[PDB]
Amino acid sequence: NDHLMLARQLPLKSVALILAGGRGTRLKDLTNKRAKPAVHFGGKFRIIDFALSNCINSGIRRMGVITQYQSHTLVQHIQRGWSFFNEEMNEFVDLLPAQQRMKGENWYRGTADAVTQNLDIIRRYKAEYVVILAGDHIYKQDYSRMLIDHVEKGARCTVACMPVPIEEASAFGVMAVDENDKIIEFVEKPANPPSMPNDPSKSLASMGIYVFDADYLYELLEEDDRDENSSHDFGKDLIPKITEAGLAYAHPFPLSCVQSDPDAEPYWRDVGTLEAYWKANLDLASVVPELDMYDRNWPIRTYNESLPPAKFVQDRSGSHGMTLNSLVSGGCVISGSVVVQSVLFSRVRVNSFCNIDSAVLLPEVWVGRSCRLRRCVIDRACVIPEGMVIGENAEEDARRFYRSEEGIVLVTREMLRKLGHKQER
Amino acid sequence: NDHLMLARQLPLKSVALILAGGRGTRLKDLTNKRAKPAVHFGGKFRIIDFALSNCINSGIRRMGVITQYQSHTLVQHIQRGWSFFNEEMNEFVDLLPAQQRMKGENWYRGTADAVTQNLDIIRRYKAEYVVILAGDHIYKQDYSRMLIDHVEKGARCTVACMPVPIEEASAFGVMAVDENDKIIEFVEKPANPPSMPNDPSKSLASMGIYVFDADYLYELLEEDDRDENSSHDFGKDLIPKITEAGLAYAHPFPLSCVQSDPDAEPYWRDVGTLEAYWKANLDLASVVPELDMYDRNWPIRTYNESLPPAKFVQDRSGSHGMTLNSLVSGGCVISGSVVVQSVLFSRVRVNSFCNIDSAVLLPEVWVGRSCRLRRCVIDRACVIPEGMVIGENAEEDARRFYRSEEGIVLVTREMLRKLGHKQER
Amino acid sequence: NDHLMLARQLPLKSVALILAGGRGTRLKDLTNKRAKPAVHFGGKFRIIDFALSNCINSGIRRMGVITQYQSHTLVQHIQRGWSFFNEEMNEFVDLLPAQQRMKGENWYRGTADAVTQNLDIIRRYKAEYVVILAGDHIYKQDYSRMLIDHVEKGARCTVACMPVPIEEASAFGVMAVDENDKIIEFVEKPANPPSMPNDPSKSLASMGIYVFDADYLYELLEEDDRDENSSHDFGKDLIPKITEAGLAYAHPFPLSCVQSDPDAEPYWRDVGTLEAYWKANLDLASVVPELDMYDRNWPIRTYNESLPPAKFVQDRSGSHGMTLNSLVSGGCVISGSVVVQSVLFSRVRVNSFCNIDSAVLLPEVWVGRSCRLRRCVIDRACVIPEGMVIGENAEEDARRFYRSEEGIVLVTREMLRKLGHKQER
Amino acid sequence: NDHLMLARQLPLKSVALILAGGRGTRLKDLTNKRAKPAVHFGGKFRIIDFALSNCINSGIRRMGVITQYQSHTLVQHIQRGWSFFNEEMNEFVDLLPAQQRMKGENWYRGTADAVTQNLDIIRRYKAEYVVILAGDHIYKQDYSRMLIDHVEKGARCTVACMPVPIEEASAFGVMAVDENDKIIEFVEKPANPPSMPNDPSKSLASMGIYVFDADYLYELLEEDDRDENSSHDFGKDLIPKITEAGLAYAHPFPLSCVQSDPDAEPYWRDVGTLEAYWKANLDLASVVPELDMYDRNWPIRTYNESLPPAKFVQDRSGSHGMTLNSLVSGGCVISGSVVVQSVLFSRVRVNSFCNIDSAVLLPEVWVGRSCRLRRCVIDRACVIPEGMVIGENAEEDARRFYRSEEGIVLVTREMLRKLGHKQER
Ligand SMILES: Nc1ncnc2c1ncn2[C@@H]1O[C@H](COP(=O)(O)O)[C@@H](O)[C@H]1O
Ligand SMILES: Nc1ncnc2c1ncn2[C@@H]1O[C@H](COP(=O)(O)O)[C@@H](O)[C@H]1O
Ligand SMILES: Nc1ncnc2c1ncn2[C@@H]1O[C@H](COP(=O)(O)O)[C@@H](O)[C@H]1O
Ligand SMILES: Nc1ncnc2c1ncn2[C@@H]1O[C@H](COP(=O)(O)O)[C@@H](O)[C@H]1O
Repeated sequence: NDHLMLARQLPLKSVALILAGGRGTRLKDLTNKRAKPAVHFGGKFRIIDFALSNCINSGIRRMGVITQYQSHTLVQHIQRGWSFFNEEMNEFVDLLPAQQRMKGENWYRGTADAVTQNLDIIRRYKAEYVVILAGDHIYKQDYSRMLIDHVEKGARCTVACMPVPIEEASAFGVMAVDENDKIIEFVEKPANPPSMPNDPSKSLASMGIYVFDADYLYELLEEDDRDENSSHDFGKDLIPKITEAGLAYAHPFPLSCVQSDPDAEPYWRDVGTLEAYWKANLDLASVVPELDMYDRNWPIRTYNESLPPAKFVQDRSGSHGMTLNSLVSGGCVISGSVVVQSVLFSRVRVNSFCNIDSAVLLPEVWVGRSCRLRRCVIDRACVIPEGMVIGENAEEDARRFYRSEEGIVLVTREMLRKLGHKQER
Repeated sequence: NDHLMLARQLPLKSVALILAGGRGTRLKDLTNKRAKPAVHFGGKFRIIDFALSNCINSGIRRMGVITQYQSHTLVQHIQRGWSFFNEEMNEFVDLLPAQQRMKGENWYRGTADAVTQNLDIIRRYKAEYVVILAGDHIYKQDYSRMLIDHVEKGARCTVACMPVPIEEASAFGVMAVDENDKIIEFVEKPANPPSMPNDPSKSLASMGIYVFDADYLYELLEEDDRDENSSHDFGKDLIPKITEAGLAYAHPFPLSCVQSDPDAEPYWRDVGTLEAYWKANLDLASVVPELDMYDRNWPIRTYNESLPPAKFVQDRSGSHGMTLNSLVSGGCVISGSVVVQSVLFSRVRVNSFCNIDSAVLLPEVWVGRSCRLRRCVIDRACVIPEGMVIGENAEEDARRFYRSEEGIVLVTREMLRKLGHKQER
Repeated sequence: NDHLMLARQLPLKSVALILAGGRGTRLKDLTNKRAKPAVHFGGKFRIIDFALSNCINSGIRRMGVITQYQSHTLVQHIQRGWSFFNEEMNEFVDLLPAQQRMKGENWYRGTADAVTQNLDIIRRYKAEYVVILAGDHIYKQDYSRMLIDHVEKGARCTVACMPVPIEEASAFGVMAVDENDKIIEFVEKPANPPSMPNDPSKSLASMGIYVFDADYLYELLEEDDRDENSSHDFGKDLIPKITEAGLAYAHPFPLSCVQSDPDAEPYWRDVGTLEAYWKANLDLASVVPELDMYDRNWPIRTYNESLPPAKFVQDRSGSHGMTLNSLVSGGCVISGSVVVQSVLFSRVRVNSFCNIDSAVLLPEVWVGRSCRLRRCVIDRACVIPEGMVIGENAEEDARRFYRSEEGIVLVTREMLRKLGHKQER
Repeated sequence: NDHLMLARQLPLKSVALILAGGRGTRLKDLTNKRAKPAVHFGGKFRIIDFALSNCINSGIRRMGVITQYQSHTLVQHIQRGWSFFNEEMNEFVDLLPAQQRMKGENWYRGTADAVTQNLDIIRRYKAEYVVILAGDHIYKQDYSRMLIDHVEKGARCTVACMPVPIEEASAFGVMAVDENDKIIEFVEKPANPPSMPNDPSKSLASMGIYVFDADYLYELLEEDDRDENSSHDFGKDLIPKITEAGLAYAHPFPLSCVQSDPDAEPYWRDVGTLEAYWKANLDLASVVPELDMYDRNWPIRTYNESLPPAKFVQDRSGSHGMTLNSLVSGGCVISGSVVVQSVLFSRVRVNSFCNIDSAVLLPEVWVGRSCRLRRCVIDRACVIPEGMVIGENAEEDARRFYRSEEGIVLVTREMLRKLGHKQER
């Protein structure tokens, strides 16, 4: 079903649904006061700016952001950086938190029980192709090249699949395909992830990116919402049901990936645990980042906050401040200290004589005089006191703060407030 | 404490808090799928555009909209018509729905238990004067003339009071004042509303508009949040506590009312029941409205939706359509029918041979051919079928639809869908 | 050169250039204080909302509006209704008025000498396909179906051509094509428009819509800007030069026309004279308009001004107001008068006892008591006095106001101010 | 005439008029392709963001920006950073370039002949107090404390005056006042600036900030526009005329100045010559700036451009980059070089082995490998080639580029393009 203009008409006949939804329990306390899509990233972004700017640059300007857990920061972010739309041009970012009445009802029992509470609003959009996006993930995808591959194949559901190492394939949806990219066997979060054919060390995993014939989705959820043994989830209940009827195809991600270096492999990081969050940000600080953010053909839209330039000033002794492979966003004030392999977000104040190495300083952090920081994640608005040392004694950082098994430290206000340090600057 | 520039500095040192909050159980099914602040009004407004445009024109550009019950329409309305702000100029409309975690917690136990869940966010605003607005009400108030009268008197709390007939004074907060506008006796929602001195037929009632010294509010809620017998409400728990310490003054509303005819009385309608909602809209349709909306010195900001002009066309027989004291907003298409004392909102389609009298047609209503409508409220998207008659047989309109004691009919999709009529045009 | 995704990539590689430019000397005094693209139309639109909303809905979000003559209203309109863009997403509406220095230089000698003054700014956009739009015209075109037909054919320039009656073909660019849609003979504004083959009563006319290979445009203007005998115009100088090299193809407009009734003919009105301006607006007032503006698949974006609903009130005698095939936009206040086949724009006040027939009342017009209006165009802010009669005595309307040869009257403030009538309400 | 609420009503009854207007011929080639109000400043600002954010924070939300010379950048900047207004709330930034018709007329003969061409538009605003702002100047003023001092005194015109050294008082309007702040003697740009009484080394100078009774301004310009010997300027023609009638008062700037350190003197820099432009930017780079831009009670609004964080990377040799009292805005990429006392604007790329000292690098500058820069101003988009040396040989920098008498160098593309260096990266 190939036509000259089909590539431009299908995004307009389409509607995206971001399951901002729940959290990552594996992100520890990075999330205790926010949703995982609203975790900061990149010096100025949040994670949901990746699953939203790919809808825009793919022509999909009708989005539906499903928010349940700690969404105040998320909703405020959509309000301030994603509310430039005009509903008359057939474009909008509708927020669909669970509707509360009688004071204790409607709380979204599953991933697919959140698209069923809102199934009277989504019909009104009159959409033929429903993209189902997990927006707690980081990528650069073109969903107007996955929609075609969906329309050429004559598919009803189209799961974006990409291979990953079998070691981490127990956290995603492993499938198995054929010569025509038809899903034969799908199993969600196995304990023994089956390998690919010819690639024993890797498994063909679902990314959480389903494209759906809308006439099939509505008839599949209402045919699923009445099920008493269902767990109400896309992976755990529906995609096996579609697969077992043979109506589920697989769309390889390398085809519909936007990357500035065609020789490279596609970039996917779901920032699962704490360690991959830290490792994902500092990749932007290296010399050749795996993720291009100086790209003008696929830009990422965010809250363009008004901040003054990054100021570097002399310390108390009149000396210089040295920097090496670091990002200093706007608002920062670094008073003559050494910053290495670091990422400083907005409004980070760093007083004199500090040493900062492989750190990520989320916004409004105040580092006090003579602090040493190594392999850490400093949370929002943390007021680090004077002479604090972090990342040199693992036995003394595990009983103060949180310390992952790989050596990454996390600092929060509650962790610092419990040691007596006042966090009200 | 009078200074030359005090009238301009206090709104900037101020923060408004709209308790969009719960519903009006007395509005019947007008509200079953929306909050009372999001009830439509005026052809193009919602009720919360009144409690928000008075903050803007009073200089208060920092608002806090507390939303709990059926807020999807409300939040979408704030997003599309109240998201032109820039957070750098010290201005914003923050939405503060209850934060949900663990799937069944944090549901706002009272009016004053919603400003206590959010008391870690409001401290961050660093506001000295907290205006506490009930935003389910209709008025034109200047809160930079109530803030001064609060600062001149040296008050800690300042309740906007206005007299109302003793008949309807059992639904508001009746107080009693002295020569210096100090509250002596406050009682919330009495069964026998005490009268005023010298005006036995009227009672001095609270409007739900408290101005607070912020250093006193925070210390009053935390001193109240620990109370086990409290009901967590401003009227029912706190304002008596302030009153009994003698720190509560009364600010007359006629002083800080914006009205284009100084000879008139101040305009306050809380659209309590169904009958006062209908009566309040048609007041705009009369020749001399009590509420001026063609006023340019105190304009009301709303979702400026892009709609085509109001089209009037000839009916099936080539005849004319007559109109008398009516409002026809944009999008409407009236095919040669008689419309009298009516208010038609956006996108109301009225086919031929209809007769419409003292009606209010909320948006996207479709009236079919040969319909007669008298003293009714047609809800959103109601698809009235052909030959329907409403408002001529009270015994036949009470057992089909809802009919108030005063004779006002209300029509909803669920009422029409239950009689077999398909509402999917 | 056909590829799966070519239909979506070419608008993003493209840049549109609207020649808002000069005026229509044939519009008489409708234009004396504005550019022809800023002439009002449709109850709420201006003409340049047609040549701009077709770029948006065609994916072309980089526009260049070239303005020279009386552009204050035009520029203010772009500012208030076309400034929702974010320059980071590769989208903008750049205004390119002639750059003034030394107080009397740089005044745009021709249509193609306005794209040559600005040829240092347009290179910076890095565009491969330059659409050249005359934006003083009314249509609904999809320029992402003309760009392909340009890329399939391997063309360098692609002129959108559509047939018109030979009677009015002396005002457009008549061409002649072959079996492959190659322009053979082009002549601009002939005195004897050549006819089509097989259609002696019609001529194949240029619409003023050129698509250009950018590498060819820049090399064609700089190769033309040095010409001393050139008149610096697209039609009169360049398109013959391209044609005579055989690099100019013709793109039929019926292919790339957006119309809701496929059985109909394409809609093109350049509102040439006064009579076609009046006739073009009232077409929207008829029962079946030739131009669909209740279309949601190709909406027109404009200045969504905040106006109250259209109010109809009783006259001084308590009587009704009748309407027949008319458009009443927002702000209007019609006090019980008869309005027929009319178009009332925003904020038109019509006092009692008026009779209005086949009129067009541009905004902020005040009609006084007992006025009769027939076949007229009332300009902006005209304060028609009491008892004025228009359109019943042609000999008495030609020596007061302007009256076309076909019987259309035009009323301006200067025409009314010269008869003594004060126009300062 | 003192009333409780007068401080808040007068800005709303007011209208500001920024004379963005002509250029500074003394800024040399900084301006050759832009107006002086659009000169960059501060890392991210332009100069007209100072004369506009003081209207906003002073409550004056109706501005009129008069633009004549090279306004493409200025108008584009107003469009993208000052077009968040809604005309219904009585707020706007109207652009008033001279209206062009017949191709060579209407070119604004003087400063006060630009408010007379536009005197039919300004009457429509219905403003009582017209602030007349020169917007090519840098300050932090509160015009709602100058308007009162104007209304208390019962003045007709109110000139903001502040003392400056008699050495530079030949470029401003020197006046002389009395005990009641009444102007006695005004003379514009004298050759021998008269001194103050008791301060022989300083002169009481006009800042170009006139507040006017609107009923007097309109009657003063029309009474001046007919004068054949007038030069059509506020200083040179009108203010002497008002002064000689005794209707002109003087408003001291230290009263209505917003400064975070009350012990300091008011900040006024008109960035007259090249040397004061350079000296004015680096003041922001010092440790204690004279101009506070980290102030939240009087923020400056600008084009909040979306730029990535400031990246510092290692040079070709793996080494560190050192910084000392510098501002690095967003977009910059500094590859391991030394930056001192500098100001880098957006998108400045600095390759390896550079040395940059007391420089100002306007946006999109590319510094090549092994460059030494000292006491310079690098203009927009300058592509400095490899091994260039600037600021070490004054005899070799005066015959290449422009070099002021005080030692400041200025680098432009035309200066670099004339030495053969290609500026097309
Ligand atoms: N300056 C601050 N100090 C303390 N908490 C903050 C600050 N800014 C934001 N927060 C809170 O930090 C939590 C996470 O917000 P965010 O980091 O924006 O996702 C929320 O509870 C915010 O209200
Ligand atoms: N065209 C429509 N048809 C049916 N329901 C609608 C329509 N538009 C809005 N609604 C719903 O009507 C309820 C009230 O919305 P509102 O009238 O906008 O407050 C909500 O549940 C909306 O989703
Ligand atoms: N209410 C009004 N009264 C008189 N002239 C106006 C009014 N509104 C706009 N204009 C002027 O009418 C001319 C045409 O403006 P427009 O009709 O908006 O293109 C311009 O000179 C405007 O400044
Ligand atoms: N990247 C660039 N390269 C060359 N010229 C530019 C660039 N950006 C802006 N300009 C021009 O530089 C002049 C000054 O612009 P601005 O610096 O923005 O005031 C104008 O003629 C602009 O069009």
